[PDB]
Amino acid sequence: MKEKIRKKILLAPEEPGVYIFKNKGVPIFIGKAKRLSNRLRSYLNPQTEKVFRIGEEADELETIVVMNEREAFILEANLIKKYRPKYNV
Ligand SMILES: [Mn+2]
Ligand SMILES: [Mn+2]
Ligand SMILES: [Mn+2]
Repeated sequence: MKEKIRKKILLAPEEPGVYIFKNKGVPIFIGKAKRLSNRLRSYLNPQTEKVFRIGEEADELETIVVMNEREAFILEANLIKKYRPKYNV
């Protein structure tokens, strides 16, 4: 994983949000979190091959802090629909 992505993961707040792993400007995986800190840190110790791939292929990680879990829900759904990232099913 790129050092800047690791750094961004470790600095992420304990707040609800949506995250977007990207490569060459293109979203490759979108997810949401009740706590960005907790969810993103899971990427450092991959429990699945897919999680490994996402963190290795990404050259950028964007995070969007949101008001609450209801917002995370709809923002995530909307962004997935818009971008249809590689790793989202
Ligand atoms: Mn999701
Ligand atoms: Mn960007
Ligand atoms: Mn709420």
